[PDB]
Amino acid sequence: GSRKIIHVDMDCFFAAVEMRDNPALRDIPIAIGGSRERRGVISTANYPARKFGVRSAMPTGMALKLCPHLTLLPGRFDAYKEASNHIREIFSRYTSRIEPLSLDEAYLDVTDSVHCHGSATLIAQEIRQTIFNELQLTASAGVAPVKFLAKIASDMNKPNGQFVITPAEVPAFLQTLPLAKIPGVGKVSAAKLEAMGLRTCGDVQKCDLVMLLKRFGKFGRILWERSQGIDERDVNSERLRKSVGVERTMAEDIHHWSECEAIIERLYPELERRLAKVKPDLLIARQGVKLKFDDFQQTTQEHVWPRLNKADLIATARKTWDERRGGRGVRLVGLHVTLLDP
DNA sequence: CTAGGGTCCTAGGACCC
DNA sequence: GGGTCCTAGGACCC
Ligand SMILES: Cc1cn([C@H]2C[C@H](O)[C@@H](COP(=O)(O)OP(=O)(O)NP(=O)(O)O)O2)c(=O)[nH]c1=O
Ligand SMILES: [Mg+2]
Ligand SMILES: [Mg+2]
Repeated sequence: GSRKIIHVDMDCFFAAVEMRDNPALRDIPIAIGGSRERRGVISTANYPARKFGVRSAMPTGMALKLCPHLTLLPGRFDAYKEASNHIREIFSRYTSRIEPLSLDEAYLDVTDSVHCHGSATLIAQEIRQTIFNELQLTASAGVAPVKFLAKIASDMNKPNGQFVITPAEVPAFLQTLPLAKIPGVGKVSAAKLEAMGLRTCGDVQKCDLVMLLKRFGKFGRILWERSQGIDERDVNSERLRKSVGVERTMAEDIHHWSECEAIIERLYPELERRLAKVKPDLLIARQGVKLKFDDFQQTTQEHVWPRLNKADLIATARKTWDERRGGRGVRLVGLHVTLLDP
């Protein structure tokens, strides 16, 4: 009853696209990210930049201190999206069981594929090659009997590599695996687990399910399952986007509502333009706003509303501004929309 | 010195029976 | 007394 799941993952996806499109960035540390003055962070970076410690989600200010010759690129999301469409169409040549997770990665369920004599190892390789031959970018891949093990495996031979985990290899692979490597166990959860003596899946295997359920809820059940290789989630392939949001972080904290409203006026056309791509009639389920203050607390207020409407967003923003801001500076304003169900 | 695009889970009160 | 919706917040992913 064992299935074959491939996880494909582009190498330094945005950076790799920028070097293809301008070879001059090939051997210099580059990074896609807002400038220091724009208070931005690194989206991604190439390997000459991560040699210096540059990571995704790092404040640009901290990147430039580690890597003073970093080259900041603004990013060209149409170029990234075109490559994403291309790779996904490459996936289609092999199976329709494709669940994309972002521009640059997808799960594939190749169980009932008889490409490459049903070898998932050689299907994964034949996709990386091909991506290489047709897009001049590289991908890493992971092959395992379940989703999360396949995702972990795609980082172990990154860049331009892959890694296979057979069911017979699963128990030994699990035994020393830090919990934080499990997709969905982040920093906060890992630090709680660590603080009661749980670091690896082998640790959680010595744990009672009931206790984990009491301490963590459904997350505790997830944690006990994954700790044993149990991950029965199917590769979906028909997930649909449920929301679209637009938010902006100013270079300077705003302190006056005239500043906020002017920002909303620039945000709204963008949100409308993007909603129309997926809902021409702008018919929606809910709309709302987001403010992030200078103490980094953030708040949203949204409500049932039937159609993208600028004035109600301005209205509810003004309300949020007055009712919850306490004279703090505001670093970010965002608009939001929850899409209708079908 | 802390982005912007998202997803999913939780939790109290409203509302319903 | 038990479901289901509404909203806010937050952990987490890319
Ligand atoms: C994690 C992350 C990613 N991104 C963008 C930029 C990345 O190029 C793209 C793919 O995300 P990955 O996690 O796959 O990292 P990567 O750049 O492709 N490097 P890697 O996959 O080789 O580790 O998605 C961001 O903008 N912010 C992020 O935090
Ligand atoms: Mg990647
Ligand atoms: Mg990825």
